[PDB]
Amino acid sequence: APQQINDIVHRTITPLIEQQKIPGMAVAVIYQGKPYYFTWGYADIAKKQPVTQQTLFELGSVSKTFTGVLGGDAIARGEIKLSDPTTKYWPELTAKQWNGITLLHLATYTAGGLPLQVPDEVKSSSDLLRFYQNWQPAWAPGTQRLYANSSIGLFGALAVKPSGLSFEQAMQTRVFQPLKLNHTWINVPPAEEKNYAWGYREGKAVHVSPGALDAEAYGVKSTIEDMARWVQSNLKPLDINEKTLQQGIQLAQSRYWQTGDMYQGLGWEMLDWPVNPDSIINGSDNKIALAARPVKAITPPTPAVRASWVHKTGATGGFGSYVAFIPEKELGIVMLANKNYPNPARVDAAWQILNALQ
Ligand SMILES: O=C(O)[C@@H]1CCCC[C@@H]1c1n[nH]c(=S)[nH]1
Ligand SMILES: O=C(O)[C@@H]1CCCC[C@@H]1c1n[nH]c(=S)[nH]1
Repeated sequence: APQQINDIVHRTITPLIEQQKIPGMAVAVIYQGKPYYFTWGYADIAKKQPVTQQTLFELGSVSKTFTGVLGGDAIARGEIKLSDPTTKYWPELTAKQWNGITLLHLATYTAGGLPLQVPDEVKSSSDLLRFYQNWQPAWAPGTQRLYANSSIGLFGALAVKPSGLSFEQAMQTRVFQPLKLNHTWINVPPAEEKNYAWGYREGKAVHVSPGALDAEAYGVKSTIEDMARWVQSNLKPLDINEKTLQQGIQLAQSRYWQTGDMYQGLGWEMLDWPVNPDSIINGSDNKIALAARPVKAITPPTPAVRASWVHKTGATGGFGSYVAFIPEKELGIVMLANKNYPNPARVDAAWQILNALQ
């Protein structure tokens, strides 16, 4: 890499790893559309396995960007519409609170207070139907945003229904394969387990637990190389040869709602560039990011604005990730770690790096 990228990356990440006691880390910078990789520390402490460009990390909620793009692709295919009622795709959802709740609402966390977490007790499709039927909204549809795995998780599950494919098969065939993300998995195969990093929580080695709607909301594992490729595809969707996927990426970066200075897309969240770093850094803290906030509808939604800071934080019990890019500048970053450390520390590191290279 050029010495400039090398120096800002190392001057930013070394202190971060030290301060946050991160066991292992991988970073990709996309600069003028080209990837540069960096690795530190351990994928497995006990077995002394280093982090490499082939190490798989749990993306956690960064998975929602894939779910948003898969959904966008389904729209482009004419299989679903964001304006469709939820009940169109799940007829057994007959409780009257679901009247007026559309796939847009589910995708953008504005259904009216669907919970952050699907309860642990909810396993089967039966359990799930019962859970959503009994769910009582706090607000009317399209009035407040409350970030929720049970919202976009349901979107993902319903969005692939017309295709006839499982969510995994839909994602593999329609997103991972076309984009050559050949080391990106919802379920890590035995052949790839050698590369699967351990997560670390209070010093214990942990992997993500199975849960309802896990694949759709937080279930993707990937390498720094594939994630750089994911950023490149979202930076430059017009280079993608599959028409519906190209279109779906653009729909995921459309601005559907505004709260404060952030805009909600499908998975992705966006701010106008130039951004105020205090807004993204402080905004990434869960005191704001998980808070219930009123939303203003963008009527109709704004197509993907090139002059945007487009990003997503993501965590599991043992992992902490961040992706951010600025289409206007052919510039982006992926930060993958096997500890869940505070979001603002991630966004601060990212902004220092990208601001320096912009
Ligand atoms: O990925 C995130 O950051 C989410 C936000 C908080 C609750 C649900 C998710 C979560 N992932 N890992 C843990 S712990 N929680
Ligand atoms: O347990 C949590 O805090 C989270 C539950 C929702 C997102 C995924 C996280 C997770 N599950 N198992 C491991 S490790 N992390």
